[PDB]
Amino acid sequence: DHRALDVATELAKTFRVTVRERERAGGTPKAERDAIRRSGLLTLLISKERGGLGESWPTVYEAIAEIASADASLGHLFGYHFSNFAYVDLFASPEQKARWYPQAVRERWFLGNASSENNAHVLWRVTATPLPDGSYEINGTKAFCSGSADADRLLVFAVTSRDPNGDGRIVAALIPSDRAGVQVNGDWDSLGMRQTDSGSVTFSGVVVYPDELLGTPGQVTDAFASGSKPSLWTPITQLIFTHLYLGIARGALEEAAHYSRSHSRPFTLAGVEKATEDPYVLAIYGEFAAQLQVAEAGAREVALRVQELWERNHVTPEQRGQLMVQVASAKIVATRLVIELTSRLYEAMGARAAASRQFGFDRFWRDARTHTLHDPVAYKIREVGNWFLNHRFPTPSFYS
Amino acid sequence: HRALDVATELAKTFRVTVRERERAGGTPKAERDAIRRSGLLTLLISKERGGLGESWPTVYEAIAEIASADASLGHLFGYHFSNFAYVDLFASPEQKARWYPQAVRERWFLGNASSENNAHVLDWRVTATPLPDGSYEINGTKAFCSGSADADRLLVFAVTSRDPNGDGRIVAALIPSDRAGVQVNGDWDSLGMRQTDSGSVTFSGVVVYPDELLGTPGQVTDAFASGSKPSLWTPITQLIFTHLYLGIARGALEEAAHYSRSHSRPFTLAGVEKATEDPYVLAIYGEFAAQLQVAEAGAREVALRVQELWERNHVTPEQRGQLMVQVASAKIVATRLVIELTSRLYEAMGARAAASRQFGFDRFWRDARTHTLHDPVAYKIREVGNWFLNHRFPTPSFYS
Amino acid sequence: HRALDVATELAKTFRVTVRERERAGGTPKAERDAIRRSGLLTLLISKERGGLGESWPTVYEAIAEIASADASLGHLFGYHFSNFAYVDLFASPEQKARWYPQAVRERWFLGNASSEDWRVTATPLPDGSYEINGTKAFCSGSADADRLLVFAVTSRDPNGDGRIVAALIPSDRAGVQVNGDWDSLGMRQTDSGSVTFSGVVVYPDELLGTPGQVTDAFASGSKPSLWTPITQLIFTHLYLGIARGALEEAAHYSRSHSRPFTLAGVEKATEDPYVLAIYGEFAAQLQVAEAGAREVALRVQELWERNHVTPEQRGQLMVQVASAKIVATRLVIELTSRLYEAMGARAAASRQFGFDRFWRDARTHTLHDPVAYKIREVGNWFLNHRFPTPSFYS
Amino acid sequence: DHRALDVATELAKTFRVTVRERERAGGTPKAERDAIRRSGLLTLLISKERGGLGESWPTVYEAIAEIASADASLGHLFGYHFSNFAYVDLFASPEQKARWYPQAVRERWFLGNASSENNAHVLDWRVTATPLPDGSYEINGTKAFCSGSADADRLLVFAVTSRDPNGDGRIVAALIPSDRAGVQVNGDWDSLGMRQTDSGSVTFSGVVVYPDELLGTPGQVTDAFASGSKPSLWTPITQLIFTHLYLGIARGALEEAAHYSRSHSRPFTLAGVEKATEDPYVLAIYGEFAAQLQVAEAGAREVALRVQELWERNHVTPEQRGQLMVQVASAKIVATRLVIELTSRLYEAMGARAAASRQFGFDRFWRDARTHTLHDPVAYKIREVGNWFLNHRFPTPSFYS
Ligand SMILES: Cc1cc2nc3c(=O)[nH]c(=O)nc-3n(C[C@H](O)[C@H](O)[C@H](O)COP(=O)(O)O)c2cc1C
Ligand SMILES: Cc1cc2nc3c(=O)[nH]c(=O)nc-3n(C[C@H](O)[C@H](O)[C@H](O)COP(=O)(O)O)c2cc1C
Ligand SMILES: Cc1cc2nc3c(=O)[nH]c(=O)nc-3n(C[C@H](O)[C@H](O)[C@H](O)COP(=O)(O)O)c2cc1C
Ligand SMILES: Cc1cc2nc3c(=O)[nH]c(=O)nc-3n(C[C@H](O)[C@H](O)[C@H](O)COP(=O)(O)O)c2cc1C
Ligand SMILES: c1ccc2[nH]ccc2c1
Ligand SMILES: c1ccc2[nH]ccc2c1
Repeated sequence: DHRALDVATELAKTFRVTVRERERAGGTPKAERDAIRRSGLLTLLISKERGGLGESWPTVYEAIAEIASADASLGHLFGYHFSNFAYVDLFASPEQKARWYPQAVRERWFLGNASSENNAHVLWRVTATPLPDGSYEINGTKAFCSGSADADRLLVFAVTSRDPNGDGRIVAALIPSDRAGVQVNGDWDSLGMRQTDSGSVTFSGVVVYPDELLGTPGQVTDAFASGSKPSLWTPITQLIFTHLYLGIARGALEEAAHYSRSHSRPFTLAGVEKATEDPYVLAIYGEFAAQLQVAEAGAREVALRVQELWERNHVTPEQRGQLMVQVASAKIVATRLVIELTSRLYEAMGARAAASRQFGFDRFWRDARTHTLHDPVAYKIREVGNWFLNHRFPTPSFYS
Repeated sequence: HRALDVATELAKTFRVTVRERERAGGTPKAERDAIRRSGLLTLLISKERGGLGESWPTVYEAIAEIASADASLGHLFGYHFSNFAYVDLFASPEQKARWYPQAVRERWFLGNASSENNAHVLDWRVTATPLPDGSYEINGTKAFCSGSADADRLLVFAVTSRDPNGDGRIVAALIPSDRAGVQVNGDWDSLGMRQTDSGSVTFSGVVVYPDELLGTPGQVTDAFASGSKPSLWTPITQLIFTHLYLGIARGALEEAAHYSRSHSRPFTLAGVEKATEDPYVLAIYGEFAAQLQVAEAGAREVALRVQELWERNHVTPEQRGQLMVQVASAKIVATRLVIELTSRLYEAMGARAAASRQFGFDRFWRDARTHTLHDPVAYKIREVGNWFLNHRFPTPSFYS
Repeated sequence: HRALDVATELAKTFRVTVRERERAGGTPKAERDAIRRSGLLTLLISKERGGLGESWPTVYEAIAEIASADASLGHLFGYHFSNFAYVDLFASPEQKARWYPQAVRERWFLGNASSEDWRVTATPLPDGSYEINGTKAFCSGSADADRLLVFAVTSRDPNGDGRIVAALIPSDRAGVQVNGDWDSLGMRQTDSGSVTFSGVVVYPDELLGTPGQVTDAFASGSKPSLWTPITQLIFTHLYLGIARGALEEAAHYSRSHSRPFTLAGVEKATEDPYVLAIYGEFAAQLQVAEAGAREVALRVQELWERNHVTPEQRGQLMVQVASAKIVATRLVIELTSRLYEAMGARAAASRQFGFDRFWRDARTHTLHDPVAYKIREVGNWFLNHRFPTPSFYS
Repeated sequence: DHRALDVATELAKTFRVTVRERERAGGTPKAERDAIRRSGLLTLLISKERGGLGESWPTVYEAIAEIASADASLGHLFGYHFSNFAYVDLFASPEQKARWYPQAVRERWFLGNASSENNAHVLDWRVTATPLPDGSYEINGTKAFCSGSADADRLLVFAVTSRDPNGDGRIVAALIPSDRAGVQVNGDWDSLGMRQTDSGSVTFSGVVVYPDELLGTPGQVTDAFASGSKPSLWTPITQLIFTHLYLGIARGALEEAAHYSRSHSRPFTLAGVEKATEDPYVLAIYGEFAAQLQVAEAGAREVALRVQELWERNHVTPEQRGQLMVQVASAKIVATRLVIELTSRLYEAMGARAAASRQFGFDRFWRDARTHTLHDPVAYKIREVGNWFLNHRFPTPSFYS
């Protein structure tokens, strides 16, 4: 059954037509987000009984990469939707799934999030203060709120305060984006990933109801520290990022090759008759396509392990740690590959590819160079080294 | 996992003695006999013919496992399966019905006499002269005859000469290594792969009987030029090499880390208290370990595709060509990785890992540096680039 | 050291405004006039003819300093000296006695209309003038140019078609149309669009040598073939200058804006071991590349002053220049992209930081001619003792 | 004239003829050390008065690189002689120089050293200097990595004071005869590469060191380095010696590969190549590496000239010394990466028979480079350059920075 991927391929073909002009303007890709809504693919992981497509993580990852190859901002928004959905699905009650998932199919929910902040260090000042009847009031500003614009629901994270049952506990809630007191600020103006709407969101006395809470306050800390099933969220999400990088890489390589076939001039001073026969043009394409073939094959194999563990009732700390090691290794390789490829392929195309800004090939490097900084690859490398040398699995967190 | 556990236990024994054995060079007779007794030489022979009925994924994992311990034994074992692949793809069912039970019962370890030391690799001078009964007489000298010592049979290639039906056609045969006129010269003295017995073999009036011939004269050339199933021999064999390189990489990385945990000193000049906590030491293991995880995951996917096509009655040129591209890609990546890693890991261990020659860690680089030159990775890179850029599959041959 | 101080002060003023100017593209007229007022366009004109009587080492260092502040102004400045070098190597002493004092008095900033089977023809007229027709591409510095160095191929010529002629002409000569069609990834203010020649008359006292003389000089490896190594080392210094500017600009950001990765236990970004390793690797390569380029620049000056140059001397210089360009190309391309990893996501999240200018400028200009063939040329020399075949690119 | 460099070039020619067979055996290259003695080059930095050659550091560095290109062990022994000489010259008294330097010319001294130890880390020194009467010291303990300790006319030796009323833990250095009673050169050097540098252990049992053999007072070196006084030049001088070893090895390896490619490599006729020397990828490998080598070598010449300029100054500021160390460290980083990559990757330009035939011996270049580049970790040289560039902090002077 290749139907969902055919749908994703068609969406990607449509986005390529206009990505050049859209990403320059920046702002919100409303018409494209609506196309994704009409496609149904946002419901890939909702069971058919709940109205969804009942598909699997390997299908999701393939779709992410295909869309990302055409438009990295739409690939990112799509992918982050599934990170948000993964978190919801790992913590939602049976009651929450029974009503939210049919509603997500019917209202075509495209999820956004508000998690990170811009404080002195990456570790939170957005507060959740208890109310009567079990409610909480959210106050503060979040940064890098990907897909916060035109989101139907926001996955929001806060830390308890003035809480008789414990301060500093992490609350997560799934709330309407138009809930009173929620202000999406629209201040995203980035080198690349220009249509991800990853600006700031301000919360002024925003009410969260108990039926919107994803677990009890602090449950995510307990689930991660114990390697409970929700600790799969991080390898899942980091593998989503990996697939954005491989998709950008593939898109840049294909776009460059089409330029070389149709536009490059041979370096006829050295007796080359066509650029596509030049030994150094061929070596550049061979070196990068070969690394891409291995990385994609490896990413498929890790995607299948995500699915296998996703279906288990219990995942051991060793199973989760090994997956996280495999995922981090994939992200490392994909980061280096995409950053190098999107810059060096100009050398296979020639000066005219840069002399006309409107050709727009630099979008691939700008998108990859922006996103690959999401968290430092130097510390993903350290985690894999600490694992290999010292037999220490990474400590489960939002980042590892 | 039975077969793989046997391979692991063999490797563990080989590790104890490889340092002393490979200095001397020469034939690792005791270790070859232990491989004979293991049964693993029969991995791909069907259970009906007395073999293990196993698959290429298992063979590839066993090759890498043995090579991680002793690269020469891994090579001999791996090349045995390249020789077996050729016999299987070209021999008649009647031949295999006789040979394969005999190979089980007599514990056959196959060697080959194929390449030559002439002006270029596309220039064979070992000749097959047709005799009236359908026999041939082989004359000339072969080079790089891996596993030619202590071999139960040699896979021999020659070109027809004095042939009224056409000179220059390639014939292949499977013959006893002690047949009259066969002289294994024992002149292998190399930088690495020191116990592969890849010396020269001289044929003086060597008779080949019709029931020892593999196909008809020039049939292998016809199969290559057609991209038909017997041309799978090359991607199969090139993926064997790939697994040697991944196995050496993994062995070198594990041996380095044992030294780093046990013997490396902290660089207290800079405030480090434990070498295993040094950030640059950790970054070296992390970078190489990550690349190895991705390469090993991708290699497993290509190994499954080898098994799929291996089981088909007919293979198209597009199936074979796509597989060869995937193999070539894995070989490029594995080559770069093992060459870099076996040299750079010294930087994670310190000067005394090199100042004490008897630690012997340079064996990994010597073995990898020798074997990776088998055929030029620059032209594997070209082949992948010519495919990606120009949609041309590699021209099938003994190398591509 | 005065010339270099003047260049340093020019560069300081250029850094204030480059971020806003380069976005707009077009012609940096005010900055070109500041260069005119500095006197530095006359660095290589002898004091006898009213210039500064300075050396190629000073010129190269000045180019790299200006480039580190504004790569387009560094390129325009550098190319001026490529154009000047061509004039000096092919002009008659009588031509120089007129042109160079005029260049000083009128503060000439030279431009180029050479690159484009040449579509720009020179048809001989009976007096020895030539009529030029066609459109040139990549005419760097073609706007606001006091003179253009122009190349064309003879056509309808009893004395031989396909011979290269070169001339130095006014940019407002009748029939010259500078098109302003330059909208590029980087080098955005170099005015490297096209120039259209419609029946443009070039007079005999404007011609540089005789038709085909530049080809014969290349084939001879004689002194005028120095033009290529000279110009390729100009490019090298553009790349070194961009490298240095990017590194210093990144470091400023790291000191002022980078957050530490507290989840690793890091207290300060400037103490992060991996941040420090990025700056160390790139700063170390940059030091060596800069030191090596100073030595090649001294050799340019040595041969520049000779009456005669052998093909061996020229070929050895070209190999040294090619080597420096190769190292400088790899360095600037890798550095301008990887330094983001030392600064953090917010350096890319805020487009207005504008750090991507360094990569865009370097990524654009390094494509001028393919570094893969500079590598082949050095390898063919080392392995086969064959010098590069002289051309406009080697 | 180029007389001294001509002498070095002729020495290196002769060493090349026999290095392949000599380094296999390891042990002491006595005959070659004697040829260096007869050459007079060990006196390069002794004034023409005192009988030396009155030459400069740039000449020294060029000779080191030239000899190293032919025989890395002899290049190392030669370069380390000048590191030892530099330390002596920076700390010796005027009467010590008046006696030692003519004696070094007369007796053709080839210096070695016994400095490092094999304890828990490189700061953990346990070879002790215990006071004797009349200002002498007794040395006890074992040193490791004692380069040139065999066949040495004098050993430069380092110890830490113990049971010393004038203060314990102070570093003393002395220049002593290698056959003084109680010095035992152990002959246990058996290395991957640098196999003829005699960098094994030396054991000191009751060895007497006299006051006129002490190089400054105990602890003077700590003050001179910490303060950036003139002796703090010893480290950039010596690290630049290491840099020229790597560039010498790189050049010798590149030239040996090119000889093999021209005469033994086969064309990959499968792809239509008729001559390996016209193969586009063979040419790219030689071009990449020759290009980086030219730039590294040109750069090294500039830094060598700066060494000479500061060597001649009466006082060097911390900023001048720190700039020099950063330039030296930069040169060493680039040269380290270059030699390690080149000596491995050039096999790809040569072909499989270059590895298949052990006796070709090309792996010597990698073995020598891979061994010596580990002397001190390049990762911390990189960190030191980065700390300077980002934080404007010069390296803290030490025996390594
Ligand atoms: C080939 C070689 C020669 C050396 N020669 C000396 C020497 O002459 N004097 C000295 O103090 N250290 C010498 N060293 C050692 C370094 O100063 C340092 O002690 C050593 O490289 C650190 O070892 P480790 O990284 O295993 O901990 C030498 C090291 C090598 C590899
Ligand atoms: C920024 C830039 C400036 C250039 N300036 C000049 C110039 O002033 N004069 C000239 O003859 N060529 C100039 N070129 C010409 C390059 O040689 C040419 O664009 C390149 O070789 C074409 O590569 P392609 O045909 O594969 O696209 C310039 C190129 C670039 C990228
Ligand atoms: C393109 C982009 C999208 C991001 N999206 C999210 C997001 O959806 N949710 C989130 O919590 N953080 C998001 N982040 C934040 C990063 O995880 C992290 O906060 C940031 O890289 C820190 O910046 P620094 O390295 O300068 O300190 C995003 C970052 C980037 C660059
Ligand atoms: C360690 C090693 C083992 C080899 N074993 C075989 C072999 O068993 N059969 C064969 O036909 N060629 C073998 N080869 C040789 C390659 O097929 C090929 O002939 C090689 O490229 C030598 O050529 P070169 O020196 O020109 O690069 C081997 C090569 C090496 C380095
Ligand atoms: C190259 C050519 C022919 C061969 N037969 C077995 C191996 C092998 C390698
Ligand atoms: C550390 C201490 C003293 C030394 N003398 C020569 C090298 C060296 C290293």
